Amino acid sequence: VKKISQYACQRRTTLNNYNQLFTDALDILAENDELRENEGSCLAFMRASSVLKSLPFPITSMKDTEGIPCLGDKVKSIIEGIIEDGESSEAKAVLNDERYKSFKLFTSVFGVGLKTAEKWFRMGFRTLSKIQSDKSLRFTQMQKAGFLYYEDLVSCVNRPEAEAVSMLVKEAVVTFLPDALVTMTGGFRRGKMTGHDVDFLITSPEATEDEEQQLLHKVTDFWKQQGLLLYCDILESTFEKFKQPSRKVDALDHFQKCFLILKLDHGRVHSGKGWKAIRVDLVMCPYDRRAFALLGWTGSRQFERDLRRYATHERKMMLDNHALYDRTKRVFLEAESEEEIFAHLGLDYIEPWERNA
DNA sequence: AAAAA
DNA sequence: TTTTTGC
DNA sequence: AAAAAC
Ligand SMILES: Nc1ccn([C@H]2CC[C@@H](COP(=O)(O)OP(=O)(O)OP(=O)(O)O)O2)c(=O)n1
Ligand SMILES: Nc1ccn([C@H]2CC[C@@H](COP(=O)(O)OP(=O)(O)OP(=O)(O)O)O2)c(=O)n1
Ligand SMILES: [Mg+2]
Ligand SMILES: [Mg+2]
Ligand code: NA
Repeated sequence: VKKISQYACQRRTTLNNYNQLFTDALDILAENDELRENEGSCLAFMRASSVLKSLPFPITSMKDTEGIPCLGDKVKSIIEGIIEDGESSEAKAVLNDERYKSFKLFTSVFGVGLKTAEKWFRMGFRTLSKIQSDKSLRFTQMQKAGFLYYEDLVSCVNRPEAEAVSMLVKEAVVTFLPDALVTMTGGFRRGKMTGHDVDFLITSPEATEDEEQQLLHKVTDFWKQQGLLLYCDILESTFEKFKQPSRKVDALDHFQKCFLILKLDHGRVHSGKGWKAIRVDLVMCPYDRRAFALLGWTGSRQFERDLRRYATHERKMMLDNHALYDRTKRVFLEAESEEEIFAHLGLDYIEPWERNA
């Protein structure tokens, strides 16, 4: 009776996936299209996987797919094949493809993305040992850290580790800004038990322009003094309070942020070398943009993209990590909470643990 | 690859 | 049919 | 440079 929306921001997606046999296959097919730079086919498989993740029951026949959006003929053929013998011949062919295998392996290194992975593949590299020992290749500072702490970074961060990191971040931050509000964002805020990193949003209601700018520098210098800072890259803010919206933009938000690798001592974890390398991201935003930043950094990636797609196509609004603009009313819409952003968009509030699209 | 214009 | 798909 | 980092 209730029609499933094509938008992830109009669906409740918890971590209880009843269709993992279908979505694991669709995620592999999407990933292969991402590698082949086939953006359209990639996004169609990501949308199909996302909608099946929201279902409160497992698909057991083709009749069960009736009325479900984002499931076209190609996707229904994949579902039919999995119903047939419990396997996807299409996803199995991708898992055995040499280009696909190399891309997964090379991009598993921190500092290596799609372009460097494609370059190494076309050069004839197939293993990380052959890449690392090559005398002609030159590695970025990020890739050097990626190879040095590879085993720790490839093993994902669990909840006791994320909590131990949260304690470290909070206690370092409130030492320099006692009124600062520190929120863990990303997957762990959505209820995940694991993650590739631990993300935090930091904001302060009373800090000055200089205090706000200096906090990430003070906190990382403090960790450097303790020999806990394994990698650090601080990106200064390019945030402009009244910036013009534009629907053609690239990647990262304009807030001050830092991409870190921290040394997490085993003694700090309440669950070898005695420590684990952990990827940590810290974002500092101005107090009045805290709701937009929290919403953008909570994710999931599919939830964020459908929020923006819904704002554009259904409400003639422009949304990003800093603001919400109404093109008809010609006004920016302010918000003190995520709930107020959802209400401006005319969406029922979706809890963070329901944003696992 | 799917759905809207 | 052509356009859009977060950004 | 691009590419990487979300
Ligand atoms: N293409 C992307 C990548 C990230 N994000 C946002 C939403 C999630 C947040 C953090 O990025 P990740 O750390 O990659 O997300 P994750 O949800 O925390 O997943 P993981 O569990 O792997 O750390 O940034 C986004 O909107 N779009
Ligand atoms: N137009 C250009 C300029 C440079 N490069 C490539 C080849 C060398 C590589 C060097 O990056 P640098 O920033 O010059 O390297 P680095 O200074 O030696 O040190 P780091 O480890 O911090 O990256 O970039 C390129 O492809 N096209
Ligand atoms: Mg994360
Ligand atoms: Mg992150
Ligand atoms: Na990578």
